[PDB]
Amino acid sequence: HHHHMVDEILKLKKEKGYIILAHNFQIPELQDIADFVGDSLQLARKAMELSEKKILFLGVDFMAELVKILNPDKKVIVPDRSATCPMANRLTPEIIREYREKFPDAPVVLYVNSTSECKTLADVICTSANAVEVVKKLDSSVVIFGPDRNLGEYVAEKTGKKVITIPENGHCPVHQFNAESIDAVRKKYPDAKVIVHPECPKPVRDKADYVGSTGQMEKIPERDPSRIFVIGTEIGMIHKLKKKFPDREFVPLEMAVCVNMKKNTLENTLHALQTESFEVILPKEVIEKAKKPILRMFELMG
Ligand SMILES: N=C(C(=O)O)[C@H](C[C@H](O)C=O)C(=O)O
Ligand code: SF4
Ligand SMILES: [Cl-]
Ligand SMILES: [Cl-]
Repeated sequence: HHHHMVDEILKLKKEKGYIILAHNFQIPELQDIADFVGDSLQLARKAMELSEKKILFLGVDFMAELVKILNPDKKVIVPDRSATCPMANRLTPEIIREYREKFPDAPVVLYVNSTSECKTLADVICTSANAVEVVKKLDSSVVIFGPDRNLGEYVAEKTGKKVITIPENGHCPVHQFNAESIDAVRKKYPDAKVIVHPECPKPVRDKADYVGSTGQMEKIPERDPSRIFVIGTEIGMIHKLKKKFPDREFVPLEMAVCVNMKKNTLENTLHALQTESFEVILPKEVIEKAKKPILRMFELMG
């Protein structure tokens, strides 16, 4: 059944020379057939190291495109071409240009969860792990930041800089946990450590033991010996964490599912390898323009 699809996927990936890259929010069945599972930038950087020239990418479109931007001569395919990030998609070129006009001395800092077109208009890209450091290192004490207001506000708190968030009410619906869920797990597991994403709202961040990216979450049990961790992010990370640390318990803060990440299935992944579709193609000019603020990020962090 799934053994058939899994076996055929493994067979076709080897036969056709594909490396499979899966985001942390993919279903467990897809994480387990991937060569590498990680966050968007981790995956794009990993691809840069590969001898293979064909990639099957399992995530959402801005991430596949990030891989393509940094690996332009590889064929990058995705099983569901509609898999997208609604938060990214709410920020537009028009809004970025309006805000640059109003605040022409403010660098435009765009979270990696952003469309590739929007990236072409950014001064620097950031990830949830490096946003604070990126913004600290910028000359300016004021920045334009999008598309996530929560991450922006977190960055403001940590840097003491003024962060002008765009678009209005930009947020990830998946990470809108209730702070009351933390109150409830504290009572239920008094010794658990609560780790939440910086995309979570402030009251959730402030009640957590740790705030971090998924990449940061998976490093925490290397330094914290706690038996139980409660996890405030998308449900896919539970599988990732439990696989890496089988000796610990990982409890979801709440059940939170990214419908777009769940568009990828064993069946459409198999179809993708059978047909070698759908190729992620960006105009040359988009790749060249979007590369500029990505390199600026690498420079700042180096
Ligand atoms: N912040 C992320 C993460 O995986 O921690 C995002 C992905 C996700 O869509 C955010 O909620 C990324 O991979 O860059
Ligand atoms: S979890 Fe949130 S930020 Fe990530 S792809 Fe889904 S809607 Fe976008
Ligand atoms: Cl390349
Ligand atoms: Cl600068």
